[PDB]
Amino acid sequence: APADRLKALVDAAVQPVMKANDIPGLAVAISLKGEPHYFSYGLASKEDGRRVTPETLFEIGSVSKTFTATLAGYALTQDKMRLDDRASQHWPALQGSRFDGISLLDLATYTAGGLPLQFPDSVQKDQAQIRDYYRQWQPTYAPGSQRLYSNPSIGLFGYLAARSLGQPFERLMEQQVFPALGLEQTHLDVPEAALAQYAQGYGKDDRPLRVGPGPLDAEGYGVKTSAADLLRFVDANLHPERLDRPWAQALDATHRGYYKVGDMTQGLGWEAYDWPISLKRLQAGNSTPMALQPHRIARLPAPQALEGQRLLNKTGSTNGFGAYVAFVPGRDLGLVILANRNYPNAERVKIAYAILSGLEQ
Ligand SMILES: *C(=O)[C@@H]1[C@H](NS(=O)(=O)O)CCN1C(=O)NCCCCNC
Ligand SMILES: [Cl-]
Repeated sequence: APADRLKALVDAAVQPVMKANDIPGLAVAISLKGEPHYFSYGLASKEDGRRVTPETLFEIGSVSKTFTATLAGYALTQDKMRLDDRASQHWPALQGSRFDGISLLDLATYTAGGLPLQFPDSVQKDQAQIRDYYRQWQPTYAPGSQRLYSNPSIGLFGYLAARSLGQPFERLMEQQVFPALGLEQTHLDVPEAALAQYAQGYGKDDRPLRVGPGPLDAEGYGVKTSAADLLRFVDANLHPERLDRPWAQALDATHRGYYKVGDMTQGLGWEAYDWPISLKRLQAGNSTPMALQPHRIARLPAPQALEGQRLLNKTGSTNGFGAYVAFVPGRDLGLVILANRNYPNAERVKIAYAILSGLEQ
């Protein structure tokens, strides 16, 4: 009954959403009562007929930011930076710029004062161009006042964390962060030998899409991983105490909230909600206006532990893929939904909510 019921529940949540959104391939991984469960649907590639499995690599887009936050948590952990450091403390090129007056915390939580969703098209993946972009940028409003969701914001936070550790961001992730977390199917740059696992992405008229190079791509949206590895990361988040202390502390640093916007409390990478909450509210928290419009923040008097009866989550996309991760610390419950189409966030949340609701029931 239990195995049959869980399959029944996940199939029921997933299958209509896949059909309705014309999703070629979708992987689910659920952590429940200390055990992983995988459900794989459809095709990693429509053209070669490769099936989705729990080891298929998907682009997770902005979910990468939770890994970036973990690296930053490590640098914090290790007293190499503080959240109240000025950005320009960690990059001489920024001294004399507006980043003299913006904190690492502002950058991590999108309150630096109007850094946009993405780098402009004119900024290529080039150290000098990135440097020059930040040097010339001016806040639209006072740092610390408004949240505007931004790749250049948290991207810079990740880059500066790497600088504080004295190594390239990409090298730190490959050589330190991924091994510490036990992740052998998680990549910024997929090895040639593992490319057979890399799903095709699909956009309009099913054109094939895989993510290309962009400025601060590793920090903002660089990770390709499997449902099995992403669930391993969720399990590390559910039980940081199971990791060696330096990494336990790094993960804990991503479970601290600094302010609220509506129903959402903003942490490093993770965004949190009270749990239970209605599906419509959780969808609103992950809606297009949240990503695209500035919102005045409600600052907390002290950082808040994002634990107990809460749902922590992150959406992420690339042109060809759509990812969603959600976990409930107080229930030892986590889930990962990875697809090779960029389909609406509301639909991702709908699948997850149906699974979580069914598990409670
Ligand atoms: C991350 O996935 C961000 C946005 N995150 S979300 O929470 O709003 O879903 C969605 C699109 N994002 C992203 O990184 N896109 C990748 C394309 C990079 C293009 N920059 C030139
Ligand atoms: Cl960007």
